[PDB]
Amino acid sequence: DLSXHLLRKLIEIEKQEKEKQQAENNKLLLDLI
Repeated sequence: DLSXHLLRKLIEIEKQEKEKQQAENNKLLLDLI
């Protein structure tokens, strides 16, 4: 509305591509963390 668009194109793709791999490849970091 007045901020999202300032970072709407950035995400999407990044998300589309990412996410899937993420989560299942994050719990590993949560370990050490």
